[PDB]
Amino acid sequence: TNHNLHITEKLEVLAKAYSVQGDKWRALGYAKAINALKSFHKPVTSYQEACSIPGIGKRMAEKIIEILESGHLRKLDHISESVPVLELFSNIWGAGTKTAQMWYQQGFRSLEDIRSQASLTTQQAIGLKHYSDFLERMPREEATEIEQTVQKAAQAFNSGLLCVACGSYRRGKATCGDVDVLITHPDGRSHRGIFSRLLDSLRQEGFLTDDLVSQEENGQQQKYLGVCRLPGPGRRHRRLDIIVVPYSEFACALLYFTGSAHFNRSMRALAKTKGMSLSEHALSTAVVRNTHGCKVGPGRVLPTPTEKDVFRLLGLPYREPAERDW
Repeated sequence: TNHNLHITEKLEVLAKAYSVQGDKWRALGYAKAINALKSFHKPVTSYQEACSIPGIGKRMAEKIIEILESGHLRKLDHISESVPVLELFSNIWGAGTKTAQMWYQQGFRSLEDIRSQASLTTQQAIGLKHYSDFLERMPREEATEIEQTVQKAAQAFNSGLLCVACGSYRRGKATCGDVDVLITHPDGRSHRGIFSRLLDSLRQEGFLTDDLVSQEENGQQQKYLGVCRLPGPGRRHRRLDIIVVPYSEFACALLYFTGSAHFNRSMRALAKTKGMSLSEHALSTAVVRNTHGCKVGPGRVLPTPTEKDVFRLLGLPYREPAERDW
């Protein structure tokens, strides 16, 4: 008998819907995930437990949780009618499963309905423009070419400027959903002002299309969200993120942006038990509290020059990005 009826029931609908859409590969991944779930003694309610199954990989575990976390209301319609549409809207950039139900709830079933009859975020409007391109994964070597382009344009301004690609790429995975490029300079002074100049040069050359998304400010860190396309025929749009950080925050920014999501989550948990807190900016000691829990002193920031220094302070043996997949 089947224990995980709450997951497979909605996975069967997703698998069927994807085969119809032509994505035969994903439909296979779901079918193999469905089989692994049925052949399990207990119901899965966690990410790690879902991931700790022979048939289920990392990307699949995230989808199960997303499905599991979505849940309710779930009042609307039926899974056969609702789930394929909810998945359809969810894959749009800048859209969540809750946002999807909102549109779905209003009475929207297709992207054209969203294109016209729905209020669009500036980020969401870009999503529809490059929907098919954003929906697919990119080869590793294409991401390698994206890292190189950003690097060459950035190194034009400053010779000592350093660009390192992160995310799925740095972990050595074969395919990447998006590309996150981290930029810094050894002295820690040069990196400033480069962020604005670099985007312009790339935008001028045609590498960046649909340029803007809020450019965000996180203290010293400067992040650009945008889409990019390589020169040449047969090229499709891809998401790019360019982050410029100082050299002091570089070690912790590297660790955070490299991933994985569950890895970082475990690192924060590990840091918390040792009286430290790991942010993307720096590794600092936890906020000092008395016995009763009253905050009596602020935590101080620890010097982490290299990525290895973070591991040593946490008393954890070094793990290379390939072993950070989790």
